[PDB]
Amino acid sequence: GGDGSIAEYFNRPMHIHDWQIMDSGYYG
Repeated sequence: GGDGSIAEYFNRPMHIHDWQIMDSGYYG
């Protein structure tokens, strides 16, 4: 993800590139 309210990591490991950017990484 990048823009939304549900974090992409919610049921996933930190495979996302956003994993150090808490300003980012969501979906809806």
